[PDB]
Amino acid sequence: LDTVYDAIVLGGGMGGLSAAIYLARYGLKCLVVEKGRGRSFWMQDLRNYVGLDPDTPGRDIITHSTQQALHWGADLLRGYVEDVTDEGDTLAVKVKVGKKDSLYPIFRTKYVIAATGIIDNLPQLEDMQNVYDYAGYTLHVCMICDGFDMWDQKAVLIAGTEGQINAAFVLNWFTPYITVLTHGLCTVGDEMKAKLADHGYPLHEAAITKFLGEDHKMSGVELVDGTVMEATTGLINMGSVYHNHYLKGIEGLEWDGENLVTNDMAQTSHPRIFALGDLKKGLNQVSVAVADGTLAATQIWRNIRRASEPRKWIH
Amino acid sequence: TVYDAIVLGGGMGGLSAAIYLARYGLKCLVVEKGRGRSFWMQDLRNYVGLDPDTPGRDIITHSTQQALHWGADLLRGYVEDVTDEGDTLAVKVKVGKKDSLYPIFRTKYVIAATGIIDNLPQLEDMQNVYDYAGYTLHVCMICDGFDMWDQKAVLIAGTEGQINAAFVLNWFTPYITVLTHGLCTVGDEMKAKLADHGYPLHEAAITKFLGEDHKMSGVELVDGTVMEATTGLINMGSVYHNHYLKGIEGLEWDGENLVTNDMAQTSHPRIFALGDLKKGLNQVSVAVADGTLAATQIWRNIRRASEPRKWIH
Ligand SMILES: Cc1cc2nc3c(=O)[nH]c(=O)nc-3n(C[C@H](O)[C@H](O)[C@H](O)COP(=O)(O)OP(=O)(O)OC[C@H]3O[C@@H](n4cnc5c(N)ncnc54)[C@H](O)[C@@H]3O)c2cc1C
Ligand SMILES: Cc1cc2nc3c(=O)[nH]c(=O)nc-3n(C[C@H](O)[C@H](O)[C@H](O)COP(=O)(O)OP(=O)(O)OC[C@H]3O[C@@H](n4cnc5c(N)ncnc54)[C@H](O)[C@@H]3O)c2cc1C
Ligand SMILES: Cc1cc2nc3c(=O)[nH]c(=O)nc-3n(C[C@H](O)[C@H](O)[C@H](O)COP(=O)(O)OP(=O)(O)OC[C@H]3O[C@@H](n4cnc5c(N)ncnc54)[C@H](O)[C@@H]3O)c2cc1C
Ligand SMILES: Cc1cc2nc3c(=O)[nH]c(=O)nc-3n(C[C@H](O)[C@H](O)[C@H](O)COP(=O)(O)OP(=O)(O)OC[C@H]3O[C@@H](n4cnc5c(N)ncnc54)[C@H](O)[C@@H]3O)c2cc1C
Repeated sequence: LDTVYDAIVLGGGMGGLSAAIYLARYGLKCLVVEKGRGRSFWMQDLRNYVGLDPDTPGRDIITHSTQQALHWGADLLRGYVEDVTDEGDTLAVKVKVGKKDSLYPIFRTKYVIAATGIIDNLPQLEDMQNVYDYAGYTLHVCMICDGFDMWDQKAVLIAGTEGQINAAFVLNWFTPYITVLTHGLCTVGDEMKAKLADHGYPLHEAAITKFLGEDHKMSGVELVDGTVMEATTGLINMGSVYHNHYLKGIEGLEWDGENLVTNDMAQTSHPRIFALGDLKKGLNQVSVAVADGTLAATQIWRNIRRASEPRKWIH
Repeated sequence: TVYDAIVLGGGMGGLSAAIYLARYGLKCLVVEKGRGRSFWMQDLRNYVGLDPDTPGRDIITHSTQQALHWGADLLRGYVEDVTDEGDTLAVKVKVGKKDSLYPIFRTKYVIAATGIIDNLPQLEDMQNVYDYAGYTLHVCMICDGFDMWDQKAVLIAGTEGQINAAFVLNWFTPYITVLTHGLCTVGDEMKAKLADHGYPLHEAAITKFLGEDHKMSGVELVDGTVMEATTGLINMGSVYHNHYLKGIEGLEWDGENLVTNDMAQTSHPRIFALGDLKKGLNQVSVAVADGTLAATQIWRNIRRASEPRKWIH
């Protein structure tokens, strides 16, 4: 009944587990809520993170850091965050527990760390397994992450909107051999079609029917209109769904598009809510998310420490 | 002939920057002197993905190999000076310890990632300190506070500002004894505050750390004082490895730290600063992320000034 957590970490991914590790090692009472199978879970090769081999899967990191978090004293709840509500001095966090016959317990806490990230939109094919066979292997979702591994390859840019097609003029740094596929989504305007033609990047607007290859290595793409092309890699640039629905009930949050605006310690405009990694305005990388968790946990500790009574040595 | 970026220091922040720079297709040089602060870290306690007993030296070997794998160049040397040539910077490196040469490299950008090194109490034989420093004698409260919880500890602090750490360390344990190691006499006001909190104060120089297998058991002072303690925190300041910036104009400082923006960029346009050199928390995670942001800003600068790569048909 009375039990109030010092902080509840929403999402047990890269940024969340870092925050959880620090929170527990600051002697604070914290809870991690993880639904499972998040974005980092679909990462097959973490390419650019100090200390880890460049073929480490995200799932192995999640397993490692979850055990570490528990080892230091964090609590873990496997469930789905539904809503966060403001009770003034504390926040209330409702969690869906159980996929079938679910229970919706409510937890109270001094602080919330929003670390639930995003999930990339994928092209909808008749059988999504054809996409999963390559997505995260040779079909990439993050240019910073895998650009080097695409160098001078024949690539496809899968982009739904005119703003998403503009990535071709950054991706060309890594390879000029870009073919744009709209997957039959928004029609391309004349001004953009002329720019692509001026750069030499072919454009195909027919819906994609199948990705060709074997052993997770792309070899080509086929469209509904019979078009067939050769390509050994690609970039998905179709936007993302943001895992921030539980914040509907919170007032006073400041946004930059779909991203939360945070200060240097990853604090939102709401004094008791922090936001990490892919949810916040800034670069979307593992290293950046882990550091956000470090700073958020440290700011929370500083708040709680400075409001507590000094621990004196009684003689 | 001209590097896209030169990374000064091949530690936590520098090797991250080098990894990203190389994977951005940029020509970058890492200058590493060897045996830095992270080299003396025995257990990285709080870093996502790594076991909490991982030594810093093992990380350096791993990430240096990765940096080289992606195409970064490595020079084993000592950065001596950085000069501003306008469109580029010149970086002089001492190569060779006994018979040295001073080659000069030019670059569009410099990443200052040479960190700091903690001051240690000077004993007759420094090995007595090294036996415990980084094991049970800590230099970073955030790093090892949890591992000190409710233990009898010593705070080794030279100045009144350094003694003030006792009023943050008390969060982890109230059983703090302050040792000034005979460096600065403590004022009456601070003596009264320590007494009110119950933290004993000893001002005599330390002679020996007691214990076995890197596990502290006590401390002995020159005046014969002996005490029991299983851990401690060194708070005697640090030497900053930023001497090579003496000639540069337009840099902003906060104390000994360089002031940087969100992409770890210093007030000078072509100089970035990472990790322990910059104002902010001193952690591995923070340093690694700084290297990510610096490398990404440099790439954006160079990319946006380059000509688009077109597909010729
Ligand atoms: C590069 C990449 C590769 C991918 N590869 C694959 C793949 O190979 N196979 C695959 O399946 N997917 C893959 N995905 C993910 C896929 O695209 C979909 O996003 C995913 O299948 C959605 O899962 P879901 O429908 O369960 O949605 P979720 O949002 O995970 O769940 C939907 C609902 O389930 C309930 N729920 C979820 N978790 C819990 C819980 N712990 N407790 C209680 N209730 C819960 C909630 O009501 C929730 O709203 C990949 C994604 C990417 C970006
Ligand atoms: C294929 C692929 C490869 C990549 N490669 C790299 C790389 O090489 N280098 C790099 O820096 N970055 C890479 N990234 C991106 C990187 O994974 C993200 O930037 C990083 O994971 C962000 O961390 P985060 O903690 O913000 O989000 P995540 O790590 O995704 O963590 C969020 C967690 O929250 C959980 N969650 C979501 N909603 C709810 C809810 N309602 N309730 C409870 N839990 C919830 C999710 O299941 C997930 O586990 C890659 C991404 C992909 C898809
Ligand atoms: C917690 C902790 C534990 C420690 N434990 C130990 C220990 O167990 N053993 C130990 O020895 N030290 C240890 N140290 C480090 C110690 O305190 C001193 O900082 C160290 O001995 C200084 O080395 P140095 O005199 O070579 O100084 P440096 O600054 O490393 O070198 C001094 C000079 O050498 C030249 N030089 C250095 N490197 C190069 C190069 N690659 N090429 C050309 N010239 C170069 C330059 O002119 C430079 O100015 C520890 C430090 C800490 C914080
Ligand atoms: C004993 C100990 C335990 C620690 N434990 C933790 C922990 O558990 N968690 C945590 O987050 N942090 C810990 N830290 C702190 C952590 O090591 C630093 O925050 C981190 O190393 C900062 O990275 P950096 O790249 O800024 O500095 P460094 O990692 O020190 O990198 C700087 C590099 O520059 C080189 N260099 C210096 N001067 C020159 C020059 N003139 N020319 C060429 N090269 C030069 C150095 O040799 C070094 O390799 C610990 C520190 C110590 C001493």
